[PDB]
Amino acid sequence: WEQYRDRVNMLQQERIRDSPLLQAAKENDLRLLKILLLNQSCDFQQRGAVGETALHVAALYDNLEAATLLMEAAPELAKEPALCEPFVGQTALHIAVMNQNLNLVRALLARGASVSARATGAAFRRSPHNLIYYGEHPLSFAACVGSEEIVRLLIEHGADIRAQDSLGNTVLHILILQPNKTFACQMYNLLLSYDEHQSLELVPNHQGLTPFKLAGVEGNTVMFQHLMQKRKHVQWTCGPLTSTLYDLTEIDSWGEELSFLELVVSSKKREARQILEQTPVKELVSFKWKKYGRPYFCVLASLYILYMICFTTCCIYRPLKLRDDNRTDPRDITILQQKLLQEAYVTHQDNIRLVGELVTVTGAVIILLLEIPDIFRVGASRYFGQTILGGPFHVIIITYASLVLLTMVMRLTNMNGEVVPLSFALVLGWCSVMYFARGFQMLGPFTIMIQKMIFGDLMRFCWLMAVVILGFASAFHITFQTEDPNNLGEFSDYPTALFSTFELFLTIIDGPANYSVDLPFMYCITYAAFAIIATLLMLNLFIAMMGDTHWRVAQERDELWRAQVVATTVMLERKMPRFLWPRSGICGYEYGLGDRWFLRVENHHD
Amino acid sequence: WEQYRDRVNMLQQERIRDSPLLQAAKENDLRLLKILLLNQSCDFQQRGAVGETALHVAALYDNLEAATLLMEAAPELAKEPALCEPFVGQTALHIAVMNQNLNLVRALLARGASVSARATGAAFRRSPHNLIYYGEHPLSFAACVGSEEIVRLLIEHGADIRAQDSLGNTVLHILILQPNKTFACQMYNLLLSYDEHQSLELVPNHQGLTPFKLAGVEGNTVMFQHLMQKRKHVQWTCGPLTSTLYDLTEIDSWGEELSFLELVVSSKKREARQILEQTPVKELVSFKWKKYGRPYFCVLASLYILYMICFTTCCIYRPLKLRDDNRTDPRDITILQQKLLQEAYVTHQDNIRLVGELVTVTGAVIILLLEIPDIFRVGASRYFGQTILGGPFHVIIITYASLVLLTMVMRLTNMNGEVVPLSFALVLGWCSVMYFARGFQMLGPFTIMIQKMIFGDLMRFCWLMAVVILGFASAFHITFQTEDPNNLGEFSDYPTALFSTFELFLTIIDGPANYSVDLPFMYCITYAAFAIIATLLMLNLFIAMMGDTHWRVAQERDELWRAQVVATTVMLERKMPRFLWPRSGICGYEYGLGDRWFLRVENHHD
Ligand SMILES: CCCCCCCC(=O)OC[C@H](COP(=O)(O)O[C@@H]1[C@H](O)[C@H](O)[C@@H](OP(=O)(O)O)[C@H](OP(=O)(O)O)[C@H]1O)OC(=O)CCCCCCC
Ligand SMILES: CCCCCCCC(=O)OC[C@H](COP(=O)(O)O[C@@H]1[C@H](O)[C@H](O)[C@@H](OP(=O)(O)O)[C@H](OP(=O)(O)O)[C@H]1O)OC(=O)CCCCCCC
Repeated sequence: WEQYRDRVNMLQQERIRDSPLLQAAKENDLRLLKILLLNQSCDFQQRGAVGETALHVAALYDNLEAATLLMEAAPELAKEPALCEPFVGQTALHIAVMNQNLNLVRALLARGASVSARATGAAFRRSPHNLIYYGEHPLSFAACVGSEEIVRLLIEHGADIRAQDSLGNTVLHILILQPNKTFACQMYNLLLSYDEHQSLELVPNHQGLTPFKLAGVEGNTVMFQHLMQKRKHVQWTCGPLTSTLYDLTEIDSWGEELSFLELVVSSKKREARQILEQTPVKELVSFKWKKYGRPYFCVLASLYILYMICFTTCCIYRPLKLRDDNRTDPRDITILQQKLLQEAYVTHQDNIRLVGELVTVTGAVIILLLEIPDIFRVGASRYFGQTILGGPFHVIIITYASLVLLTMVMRLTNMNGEVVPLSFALVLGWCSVMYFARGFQMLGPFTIMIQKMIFGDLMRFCWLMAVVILGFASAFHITFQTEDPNNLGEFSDYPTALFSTFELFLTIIDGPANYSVDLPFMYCITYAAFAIIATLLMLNLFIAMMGDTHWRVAQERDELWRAQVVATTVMLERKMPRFLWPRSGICGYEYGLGDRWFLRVENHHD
Repeated sequence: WEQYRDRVNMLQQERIRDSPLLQAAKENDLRLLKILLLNQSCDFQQRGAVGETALHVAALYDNLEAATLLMEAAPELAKEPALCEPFVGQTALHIAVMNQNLNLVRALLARGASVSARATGAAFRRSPHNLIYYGEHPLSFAACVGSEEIVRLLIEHGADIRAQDSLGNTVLHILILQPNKTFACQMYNLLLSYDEHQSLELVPNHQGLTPFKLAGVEGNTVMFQHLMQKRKHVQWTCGPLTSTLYDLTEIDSWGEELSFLELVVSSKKREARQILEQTPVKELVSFKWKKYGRPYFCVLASLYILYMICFTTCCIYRPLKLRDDNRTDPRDITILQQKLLQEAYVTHQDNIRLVGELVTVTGAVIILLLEIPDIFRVGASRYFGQTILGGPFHVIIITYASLVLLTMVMRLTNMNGEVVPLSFALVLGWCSVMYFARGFQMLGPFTIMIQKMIFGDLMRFCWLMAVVILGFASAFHITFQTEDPNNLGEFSDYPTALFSTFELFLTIIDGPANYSVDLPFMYCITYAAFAIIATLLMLNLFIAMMGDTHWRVAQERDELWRAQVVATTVMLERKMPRFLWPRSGICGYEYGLGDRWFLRVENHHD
């Protein structure tokens, strides 16, 4: 983090500056660095603050000839790495490779500079603190700085390609993680050119990711297209139109528990959505969704709608009886109460409601059995945090099933107050039907807009709206504390004044007006101020920024709908039985092609 | 001002045109101006309307050879400036320098033309009347016209760099104040090149502003970057990423009472906000806000929210007793009144309200002690006029504390009518919580939008809305003056007709409708006209221009939020004790660097 790196950098510059050997290595004096090196008592193993030698200083400031004098004074400076924590394995070869001083790389490799050196300090890790991630080996350093000849020269002296770091990343992984993609595709070609073969391309990191899977996850569409140039075979071309066969082994991921498409659609990187726009992935999901995914999602949508209708019908016809106790209160409004369990089921219609309630609790147990192990199979925050996988819809469906089982416990144990979980369950259950809106293009991104207004716009403006409601509700309550509550009951106590001011903010109830009595004038002053600031200004401000939130989602409508039908497709292929979801693509074994599955794409060009 | 300048210009052209010597100097006649100059009785000291000589006329119309004949006729014309008020010190050298006639500059400097001449007329001051501001000395004139060789020639003949004018501005100040910056940066380089040294760069004007501070205040981002090229030192570069150390002495402004960042953020010039986008300022405020400013602002926000909760709770539980006098009026609605001070505190809950009220008045005194001297330390209009410093929020918090102290005066002196300052104090206090919305990016510019709709849109449309309310309220009142007020009480008297028409404009109450009686038909005609013009047309017009006001603020959202967290950071560093705010940046004294503080920035490039 920042102050530790700053302390390390000024200490390193101080130990360069005070030491005359390191200063002469820094500023490249040929008047100096010959009198000092002719002393046999002079310490050529003098280290800086981070344990770096004078050769590290000469490689850092691009002093080639000073590094040659430091090398001929003592040849062991190439073997020595730095020692302190942010640079705990860095050699002078790493600095010469990053600086791309190629004659210095030849001068170091003429000496005994190790090519298998691991620069495993904290300044070389993949972190948000570090501005780059190049790896720990000099070969990955030379691949990431983009110099071809240093890569070939490291190949000429050792430096095997298959080197895995602390993250398990091969040089192909780190080259995929670089921001410049077209500048690194040529390096990916030349690094694959020295492959002698478990292949180099198929070895994973510590996250289990293949370079194909890492190119899919990180949004590297250029590298994905480059990797699918070598996985495709043009069957024929004829005039404008050509038929080509894409290998579907790395994309479909049949035997894998965590598939490639599931890895891409549930990735934190946003640009992985443009991975879904690339061709064999696009026709693969189009075949999976049109052939199987849309009818299965439609019959699940209709079955859930019928289950909601059964739940709603057993909610309307719930057992209620006239209350035995008397009212004796003009404010009291309840004329009937809940029925006891011993008298709830005495008739035929109550038995019809019983089989409806049994269907309801069976469906809630089915929901819990379907959605509880998929919380545990992935990250618990990752399951609910995803806007594409239906995470908010997942937590709504989970708490709906929990409220239905709580209602069953309340019914079996004769607990009064069954209105509460039944009302929450009705609202959350019928709002759960919007999960199936993602199966259609016409109302798919509408729920994405609704989600981006719930947690996008409402969570920020709710604080300003809340403090306006608190101030005007407090003023409205204390200006009516001295008045008769029969003539104007909107602000009689503090919770009903809070609720009335919330409804007057949203303009869903009328302004309180009794023209048969004369109200306080401070009601008129504070309500004119409230109607100016809250109903007129802040409400339409919230409406306008909801509008441009809707505009921002509507610009990316097709990509977001494509991503959520991908998440729906991989969810349905993962959850449903294997006989209902046959393996996608051309089988290939009967055509002489060996145990590989393919997708044929015919496209029209010039 | 305009007519005086016009009268001066036509008088000057008249005195040129009537005088044959000045006419021959104007239109460059070599047939003339040899017969006239051979007369020994001819007055070569003949002056125009502004006291300008014939050499001023020859320098004004770029007549070089006419100026040579005027100089060899009488060499003292270079020593004479003009005399009347808009040009009370202007010489012919100033006109020759502005015209960039360099041979005329050599011809004047061959004679005894003073280079320390001050053209201190009203046409050379920094005013909105004058279209340019070049200064009073010819060296600043040559710097601001951008001619390099005239600057070098003036250096060859006197003309010291460190010349301060009536505004105290050095040539560096005036060169910063020029609108075209990149062509003036090389002139700044040349003017710093003849510095022999209190330095030239550190001398202030009469406002106390350094050229660094003036470049920050005026929004000169190009000159700010040029001034920070000489205040930075690259520690190292390595491949794509470099670490460089910025001097933080001129930016942090430790011992100064009016700091650099406070000068930039409270400046009237708008482009100074882009000064906040430049690099060491940006990481300095990012370090100050993330390390210290955001937690201190968050604990102050939570403490103010708890103080509002205590004030609101002692507002709800205020002492009220049943009224002794009888009602005897069907319109009368008050059933209880304020309690006397002798009986207000008799119970334990009244003592809890007493310690809450003591906390409330202590907080109001604390607010007044914190915000009254900062009105006086700056401009009184400047404190409240700033949208970034929280000036409207400052006057709301000031009047909230004033209303709380007025409420304490009413409580101690048993004054009836305590609803009024308590209701205003509740509204203004809970609206003061939006001051702390600027500490978060997600709801920071929302209050800027609210302010730009209060004083931007509402103050212009309130007049049109007001005259519509007056006309329709007057018509609604006089069409119901003849009717029974029991059947329709919305327009019974003129203030309630005004309030009803305001609420019907905002559509927060229903249209008045009694279907048990037959209303006047002019109520239906005027309400149809009102519903067309006011509820439908002008209200949605106000909503639409509120929407594009919101759009205009949302385009500059990050810059406005950055400016207001800068104002928050400099407010918190100025107000809070020094032990809670340590000095920002690297100390530097332990690294051998002499008594200067630095900020290290590491950045990634090609
Ligand atoms: C009762 C239901 C509970 C639901 C539980 C689940 C609630 C939940 O998980 O929502 C998280 C929500 C959005 O989730 P998510 O991480 O997927 O959204 C990302 C990010 O939040 C951006 O704001 C999005 O907009 P933009 O492109 O940058 O403009 C962008 O969407 P997209 O570009 O990829 O489409 C995404 O990068 O994040 C919040 O906004 C903070 C509010 C916290 C949520 C409030 C938690 C109470
Ligand atoms: C009760 C609370 C009292 C509050 C007391 C304090 C009230 C108060 O001081 O507001 C002043 C207000 C805005 O102040 P301020 O000078 O900072 O705003 C500038 C200017 O007014 C422009 O209109 C702004 O918009 P734009 O960019 O050109 O489009 C621009 O904002 P920004 O670009 O910098 O962001 C600024 O250059 O000026 C008025 O609009 C006239 C209404 C007079 C105010 C009405 C006075 C009653």
